[PDB]
Amino acid sequence: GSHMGHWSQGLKISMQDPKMQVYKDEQVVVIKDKYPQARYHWLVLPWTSISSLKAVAREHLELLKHMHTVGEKVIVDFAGSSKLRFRLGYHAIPSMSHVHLHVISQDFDSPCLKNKKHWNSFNTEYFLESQAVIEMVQEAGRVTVRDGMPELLKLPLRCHECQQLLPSIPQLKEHLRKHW
DNA sequence: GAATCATAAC
Ligand SMILES: Nc1ncnc2c1ncn2[C@@H]1O[C@H](COP(=O)(O)O)[C@@H](O)[C@H]1O
Ligand SMILES: [K+]
Ligand code: NA
Ligand SMILES: [Zn+2]
Repeated sequence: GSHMGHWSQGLKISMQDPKMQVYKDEQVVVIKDKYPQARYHWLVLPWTSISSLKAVAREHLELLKHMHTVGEKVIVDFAGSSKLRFRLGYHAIPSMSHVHLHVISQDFDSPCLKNKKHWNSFNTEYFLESQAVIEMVQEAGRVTVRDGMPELLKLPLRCHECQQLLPSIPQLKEHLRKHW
């Protein structure tokens, strides 16, 4: 198949779709995550094309901080009255091209959370905190990630609120109800 | 049987 039409390039299309955009400025766009992993799940993307955190340098430091600020503004404007906790961050090994910041509520109440990979990609070191990535670019000048990230996606399910271990996705979903 | 697992998508 074509490069432009490959599944991995899908964010490049969505980020230009008015129906998916929730905020735009001179630097970034915010879209709804197409397969959200919680009640509120947005992606913040710069207009400028940066393939992934591997291509990030200090020239992009203001941009990463702006993406974070914009993420926090979307939370306030769209979910401020909700009592929800949010995290902002990056997958250590993304699947989709074009750097994108995840802005995600911590209920994890969603039909798109279907497997252990989904869970662990938001609930282990595989989810790099936005602030951590920002600080690493500032102090080290580039983003590095340790070996062994794929193995994290296979860890036993553990609740992010109370650390209880759960034997299955259905049982995890039932358990998470208690933390609403 | 329900759920998970790895694999496959030409
Ligand atoms: N066309 C699309 N528009 C918006 N979000 C998408 C699209 N395709 C995939 N996604 C989401 O993009 C994220 C890609 O994951 P990752 O590359 O691991 O950061 C996931 O949260 C997907 O649900
Ligand atoms: K199995
Ligand atoms: Na992947
Ligand atoms: Zn719990």
